[PDB]
Amino acid sequence: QPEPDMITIFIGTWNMGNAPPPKKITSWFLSKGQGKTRDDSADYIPHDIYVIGTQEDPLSEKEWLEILKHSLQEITSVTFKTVAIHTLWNIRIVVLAKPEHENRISHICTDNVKTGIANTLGNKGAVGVSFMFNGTSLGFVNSHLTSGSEKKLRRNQNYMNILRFLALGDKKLSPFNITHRFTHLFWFGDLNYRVDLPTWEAETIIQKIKQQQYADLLSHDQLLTERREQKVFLHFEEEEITFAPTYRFERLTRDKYAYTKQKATGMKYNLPSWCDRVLWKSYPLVHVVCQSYGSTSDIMTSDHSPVFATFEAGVTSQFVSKNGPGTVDSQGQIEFLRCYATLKTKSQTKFYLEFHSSCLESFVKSQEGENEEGSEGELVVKFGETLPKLKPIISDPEYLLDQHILISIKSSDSDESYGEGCIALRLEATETQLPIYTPLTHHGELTGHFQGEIKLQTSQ
Ligand SMILES: [Mg+2]
Repeated sequence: QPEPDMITIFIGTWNMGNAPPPKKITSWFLSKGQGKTRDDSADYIPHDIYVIGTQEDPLSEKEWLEILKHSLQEITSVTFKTVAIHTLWNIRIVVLAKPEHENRISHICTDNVKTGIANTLGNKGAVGVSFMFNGTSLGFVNSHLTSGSEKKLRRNQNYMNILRFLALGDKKLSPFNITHRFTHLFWFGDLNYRVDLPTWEAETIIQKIKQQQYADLLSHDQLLTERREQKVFLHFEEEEITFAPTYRFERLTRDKYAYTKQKATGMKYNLPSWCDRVLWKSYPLVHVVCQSYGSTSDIMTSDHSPVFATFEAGVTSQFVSKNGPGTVDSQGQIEFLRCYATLKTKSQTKFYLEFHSSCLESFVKSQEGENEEGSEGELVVKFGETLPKLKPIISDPEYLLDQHILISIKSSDSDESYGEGCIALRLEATETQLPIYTPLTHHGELTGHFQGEIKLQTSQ
């Protein structure tokens, strides 16, 4: 039975509002409701992997696993296997997979980050899971960020703490945070970004929602505007939103938004908002297509509606050659020409590079670059033709063209990374000098760029 080249992944996020779910939640897993919904002809086709994030979840892990497995069994007639479950306070992530995938999944990791300081520490944060699926690394983050329309900067700070401190994926990738450790990273949750309009426009906003006219609301969505200004979620994607705001509803109906300030809200308004989101980041030139992104209409126990998203995601095999793993393949090489890093740092130390990739036996350190000043004040670190020739473990182009090289630029003085990026080996040609480029980030913020040329030799 052949190994898959693509799988489908279900992501769900639901703030349950500390209430038990209703008896039937299958519309969630079927991507039915509002927005970009799944075709009815697919209803009996199971996704390969289901990743379920909850916030304000009142259930035990056992209780929620019961409900999830029974719901998927009812839909698909398949008994899913539990890959992982992890809970921080009332924030939870469950990963379920088809039983045929049990021996394709390995290296399962879980972690959590608590976001608060002093008073703020004690209910917000994130949980995550990572694993390998054959040759492909997958990461998943469910976060419950700070509440309140006035707190978008605190949400952005929560995001950066989660990014920095969530310990998932391959610990040998020591310069890299979760935003570079995975072929595909999915980050979802009750992110709590709000529609930033005046509170006296509440009834106008509800009218727009009833007309399914979201454009003038989305133009004020804090997550879209902060992402456009590069304040958060740099280099992530989100599908277009075509479903009504998922917060804040009166419970047991979806006919009414409960926006008014009350003692229970700390005298805050909750104007209708897209609190509940799914974003992703995949390595360059890997197949990833969003197939659905929407909200259910028939699950009403919470003041939030569940959100679903589904993806078709490219995956690769666990390649074995006569040579690697366990040795290099002399017929393969990776070479770099006319390369240089442009850094935003105001510092003047020497820099070197590290190249990290699963196609190498271990990471490779370059010689120091030569610092120059750019025309507009920048630090330019020139490597020219000085970068090492990388020796992949497998030369077969059906393996090597699917790989990626992670790059860190490190201070010689401190051995700290000043920037991380990723180069695809999915080239237009082999044995040909071709341009390469990545932005460089550190703690998820832009710190520079790396560009130059690559020349890849494969056994063809
Ligand atoms: Mg709540």
